[PDB]
Amino acid sequence: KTIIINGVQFNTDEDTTILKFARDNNIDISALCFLNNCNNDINKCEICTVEVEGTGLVTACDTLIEDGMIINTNSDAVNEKIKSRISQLLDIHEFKCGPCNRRENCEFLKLVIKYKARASKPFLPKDKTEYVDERSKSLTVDRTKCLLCGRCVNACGKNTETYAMKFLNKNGKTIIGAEDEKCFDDTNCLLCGQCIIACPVAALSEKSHMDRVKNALNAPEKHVIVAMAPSVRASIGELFNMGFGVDVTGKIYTALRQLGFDKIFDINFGADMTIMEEATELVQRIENNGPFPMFTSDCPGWVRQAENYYPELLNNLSSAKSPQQIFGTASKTYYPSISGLDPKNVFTVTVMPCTSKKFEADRPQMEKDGLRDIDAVITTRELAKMIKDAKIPFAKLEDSEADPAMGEYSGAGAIFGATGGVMEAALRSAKDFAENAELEDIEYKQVRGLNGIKEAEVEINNNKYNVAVINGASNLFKFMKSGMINEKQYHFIEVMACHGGCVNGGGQPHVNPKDLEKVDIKKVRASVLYNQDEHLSKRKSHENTALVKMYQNYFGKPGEGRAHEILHFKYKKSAWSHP
Ligand code: 402
Ligand code: SF4
Ligand code: SF4
Ligand code: SF4
Ligand code: SF4
Ligand code: FES
Ligand SMILES: [Mg+2]
Ligand SMILES: [Mg+2]
Repeated sequence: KTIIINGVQFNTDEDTTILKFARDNNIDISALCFLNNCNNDINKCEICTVEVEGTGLVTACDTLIEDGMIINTNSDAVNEKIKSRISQLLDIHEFKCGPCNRRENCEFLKLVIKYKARASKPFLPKDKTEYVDERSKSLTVDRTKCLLCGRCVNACGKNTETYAMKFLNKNGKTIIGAEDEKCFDDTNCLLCGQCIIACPVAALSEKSHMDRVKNALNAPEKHVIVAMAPSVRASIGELFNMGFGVDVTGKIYTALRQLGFDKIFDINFGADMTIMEEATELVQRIENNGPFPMFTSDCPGWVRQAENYYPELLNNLSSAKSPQQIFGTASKTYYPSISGLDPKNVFTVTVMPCTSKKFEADRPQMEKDGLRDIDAVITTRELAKMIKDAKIPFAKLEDSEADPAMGEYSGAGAIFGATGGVMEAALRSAKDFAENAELEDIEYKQVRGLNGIKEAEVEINNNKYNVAVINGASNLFKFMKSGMINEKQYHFIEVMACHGGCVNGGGQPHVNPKDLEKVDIKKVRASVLYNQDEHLSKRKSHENTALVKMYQNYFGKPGEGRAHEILHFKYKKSAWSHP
């Protein structure tokens, strides 16, 4: 097939779209609603408009190339069509970039600038109350910014297959939202925030916890603890023009101190706690010959998936709390016992690449004696803004260290952020626990990587066991519906709602679509974590010295006693009822 684009002749064999073909040959074509290899098929944005001689204006993003095509991507007719579309989008868009949360990295703004489009009449609604939905504990919607591009709808379908994000007909007009315009929390929604990640504007955002955090630091009698997730140190640098795959761990500790936090800890410590409890439980089940399989319980998106679609699996979940909640429980119990602080005055803040983490934190029973495990959860994005609002020169900061007591971590805890991380981490301890040995070879590369469903046979104390890593919520549905769960007897299964693991969470920095093709964001972010694991001296959660002292002096033996009493959490299926 022979193609000519802007006068340049091409003789290729590729079967693909005009748009794909163009980008592969450094030919510029704008796009808006095209993402994840799909566009808005019932309301095409037409930003990708090109002209095919002998046919007219077409959409490049979903039109295949064809021998004999003469294509003009930059004619006046093309640009005025594109300009017209952007102008009409402006007609329903509160174009006030000043206090906007996507103002530094908005796709729509870049399009408005590129084509110099203006609205026929600006959209300045008086009362945004009717446009804003902040009911949810994890997500919020601002429909003054919504372009109706359907990227959230498509991403939810592709990433989770729940189709929790829908087009709705509100009073005769089209919006996006949850089923019957309910609060997402009350629907089958996983609160994974993959919809936010797909959004080209500030229409979708996390539920802000920043006021919680600010009030706590300004409150005289509050002792504010902060602890970031594995993934944060591997990605927050992106929002400070530092590039991708940059370890900024030390800079973060410094930034957090300058922000005024009273204690600097780390969720990787909690991750090591989770392994202590979860490896112990697995070994218990190995020698009780069940119940099998045990599922991980550290992903609140997956927890909600189970609660909403597979409640019969709830009893198979590990009782161990997530690194966030298990750290939190210790922060109100253990940490006062070694600091002299009144438990009531402790305010525990986590930094997460996750929106679902907010819902997990505000679960009614995630507390004891009136004290929440976790009082506030801010996303990676929220922390970035916080650092910028404080005008802290992040890229120029010098490295500091976390406070040891609940800040030290092993290599096992560090790789939690990647898909298969919990699996590898857990196996390192469980094998040592069951074999009563200090084992040399601890790398389980078979459970790593971006394959959606990953399996492996492991041999623990002279017995072969089957494990599986489920990489993404859509892949959970696949694994269960396809009957893969019954093809063999699995013993330990990891499930992460976000493909790639937490490094690809809904609270992570947005990445521009062109950069997404440019850089494998899931593997590059996770590489930071694995590199830490490789160069840490302690690579097993039970070799965490600060953790070992904690169990020795306070909790005792994991899996039983006081440790099982307050560090665990069990999910309950609803009893049978009609109707
Ligand atoms: N809690 C917890 Fe986890 C840990 O440690 C984070 O903390 Fe994750 C990350 N990064 C997130 O958010 S959650 C599911 N387990 C994998 S990693
Ligand atoms: S969504 Fe983008 S274009 Fe709209 S106000 Fe925010 S930054 Fe500006
Ligand atoms: S939070 Fe996740 S499950 Fe809910 S609508 Fe968004 S993408 Fe779908
Ligand atoms: S919420 Fe964002 S991604 Fe979804 S339709 Fe509106 S602008 Fe597009
Ligand atoms: S994979 Fe990580 S970021 Fe995504 S929903 Fe689960 S815990 Fe949250
Ligand atoms: S990007 Fe092609 S129609 Fe939207
Ligand atoms: Mg399509
Ligand atoms: Mg304070």
